[PDB]
Amino acid sequence: EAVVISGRKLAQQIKQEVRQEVEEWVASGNKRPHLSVILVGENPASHSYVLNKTRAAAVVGINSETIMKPASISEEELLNLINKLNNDDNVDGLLVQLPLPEHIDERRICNAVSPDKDVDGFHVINVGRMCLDQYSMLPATPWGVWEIIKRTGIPTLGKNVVVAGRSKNVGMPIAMLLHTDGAHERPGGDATVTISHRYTPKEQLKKHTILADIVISAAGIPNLITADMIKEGAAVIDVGINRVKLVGDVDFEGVRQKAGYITPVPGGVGPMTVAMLMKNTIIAAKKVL
Amino acid sequence: VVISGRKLAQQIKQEVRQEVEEWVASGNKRPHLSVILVGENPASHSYVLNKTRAAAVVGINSETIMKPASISEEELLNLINKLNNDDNVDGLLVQLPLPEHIDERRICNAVSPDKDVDGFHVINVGRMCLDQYSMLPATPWGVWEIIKRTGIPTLGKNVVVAGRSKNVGMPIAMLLHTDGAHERPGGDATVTISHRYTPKEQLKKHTILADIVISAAGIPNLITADMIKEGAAVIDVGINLVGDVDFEGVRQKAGYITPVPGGVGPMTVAMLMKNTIIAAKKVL
Ligand SMILES: NC(=O)c1ccc[n+]([C@@H]2O[C@H](COP(=O)([O-])OP(=O)(O)OC[C@H]3O[C@@H](n4cnc5c(N)ncnc54)[C@H](O)[C@@H]3O)[C@@H](O)[C@H]2O)c1
Ligand SMILES: NC(=O)c1ccc[n+]([C@@H]2O[C@H](COP(=O)([O-])OP(=O)(O)OC[C@H]3O[C@@H](n4cnc5c(N)ncnc54)[C@H](O)[C@@H]3O)[C@@H](O)[C@H]2O)c1
Ligand SMILES: Nc1nc(N)c(NC(=O)Nc2ccc(C(=O)N[C@@H](CCC(=O)O)C(=O)O)cc2Cl)c(=O)[nH]1
Ligand SMILES: Nc1nc(N)c(NC(=O)Nc2ccc(C(=O)N[C@@H](CCC(=O)O)C(=O)O)cc2Cl)c(=O)[nH]1
Repeated sequence: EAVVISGRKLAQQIKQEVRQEVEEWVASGNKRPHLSVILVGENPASHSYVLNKTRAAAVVGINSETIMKPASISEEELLNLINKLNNDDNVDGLLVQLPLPEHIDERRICNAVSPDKDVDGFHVINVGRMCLDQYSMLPATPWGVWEIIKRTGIPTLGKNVVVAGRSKNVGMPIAMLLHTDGAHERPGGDATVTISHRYTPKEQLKKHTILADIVISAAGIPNLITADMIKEGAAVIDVGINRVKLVGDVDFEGVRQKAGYITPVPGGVGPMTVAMLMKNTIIAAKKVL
Repeated sequence: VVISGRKLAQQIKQEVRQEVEEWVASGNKRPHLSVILVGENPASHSYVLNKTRAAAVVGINSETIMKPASISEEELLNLINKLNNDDNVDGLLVQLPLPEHIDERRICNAVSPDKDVDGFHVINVGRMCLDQYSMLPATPWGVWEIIKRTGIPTLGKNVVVAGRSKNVGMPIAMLLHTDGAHERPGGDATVTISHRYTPKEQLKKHTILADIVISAAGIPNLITADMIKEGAAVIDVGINLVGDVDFEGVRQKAGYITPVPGGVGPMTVAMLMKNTIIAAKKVL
């Protein structure tokens, strides 16, 4: 039977590490870190996720605020608020929760966040630097996926990995992190990585997953990964959060009988996203990059 | 089938020449490409001369600025900055590899992004990885053009890329797997990235499934006929006289194959001409 990896337990540990780092930072005479989150509209999942982020901020001793705005806000109004926060020296980290309304360009918004406060790692320079394996602010969900694998001791060098999903904020960075050189400035996982997406035929997906030592599903499709697609002992990491009750992309009970490792939904990658954001916020407050 | 890289590059260069003539006939400045060349790498000199020959034939003015390998990083940076501010210069590229004492990423980032016809500037790398309009690196774009103009489908197909280098293998994988509907369209293929830590047996287990194998590793005979699915397309990006592919053997198994020389090589030069007219038009 498969080890269920508790993302909540891993994330709680990581937050204790950040809390100690923040306390030593403040005891050293530096200002306490402050995270600003901009929430637009009333997407219920977004409100939940931001509450988890502000909760975690309090846990690790980082000050925070959520600024909520109606979905009817204009792009220029969002850009003025972002510029205000860019110029407020008390704000160390700034993020705009996604998705945004159709009349607001996410890329222009993400690029307006000052790169030193870009705790999401969504600024184009951070994206470019990450794709060149340079030191960068790593996006929270891909980094939490990598940390799950690393802290569980699951090997990646020379191994076969399939990522289902190519979204720019989740699936593409996960594939970048896992396939790149371990020796570069920002090390990668040195895996052989297959990127699948909405136009991969289900039979070809299975033909690649059955070879995989790690399967990482970030598609948002319930029961996309089933026990027959997984080789025995493989690690399966479920990034999907599908409202159907919340399920992942993985047939949890089915794959649990064949995988070596498996993360649950909820309580797997989600809390890890929040913990890695805390790590990015103390990194931003320290002006390391 | 043996795809002629020379013939496709000829058509692309004719398209650029017509685009350049129309642009000049409408009263605009004639585009100008500046190439900086460091040292005496015989392949680099050969490649740069190919680039400047193609520029002339498509109506793009050019100059190669050659410096000794003993040049220092700050002196290369000075030359780049003067060229960045010379309004006659539309495109600027520094031929790689540079001498070991020069940081290539610092050099690539010093070229103004609007003149960065290589697409090596971090902002151009980032825009490419986000599927935004960008100057595409010429060799990866040449690979994609070979595939598209030969009419070889990508959407839903299995593609293996052998190599992960930031200038060639990674942009190739990026172009091929991404969404046809985005600003800069992609191939919508299922892409496997292999590299120097992919065991040989694992490479074959993936190529054997591939409708398109793209080899960009620089290893002679890395791709042999047993690894190839019958009827698949094999694109040899490696340059060794010989490519990465065992050309003679794979010729009998593949439905399409690309020779070395005269394959991807001339397409790289052709795609640079496209980027140069794009740069002159200041569309980005
Ligand atoms: N911390 C977390 O757990 C976390 C963080 C972010 C997102 N997510 C979840 O990830 C899922 C998607 O996230 P996103 O923001 O990347 O979504 P998105 O809608 O932007 O991307 C979905 C991706 O899935 C791919 N896909 C669709 N059908 C597929 C198929 N049949 N096979 C393979 N790939 C297929 C698409 O092509 C696309 O790349 C959702 O469940 C979302 O909640 C979870
Ligand atoms: N630079 C160009 O514009 C250009 C243009 C046309 C062709 N090429 C050719 O293609 C190559 C381009 O890559 P580069 O010059 O950046 O090379 P590089 O030395 O930076 O790396 C080549 C890649 O090959 C991979 N690789 C090594 N051994 C492998 C193996 N056994 N199996 C699978 N992958 C393996 C490596 O991990 C690496 O990603 C060159 O060697 C050249 O021959 C280059
Ligand atoms: N700017 C920006 N915009 C974004 N959208 C993101 N992504 C993001 O926040 N992801 C995210 C974060 C936390 C959770 C979480 O707490 N999950 C719990 C269940 C809670 C529940 O479902 O109620 C669980 O998994 O157990 C889940 C997700 Cl998807 C970002 O990082 N930056
Ligand atoms: N800044 C920067 N630096 C770089 N090094 C590159 N890459 C690059 O120039 N590649 C490149 C370009 C042309 C050829 C070519 O003409 N090939 C002929 C054979 C000619 C012969 O062998 O003499 C053939 O294959 O038929 C071959 C290659 Cl590898 C770049 O794009 N930008």
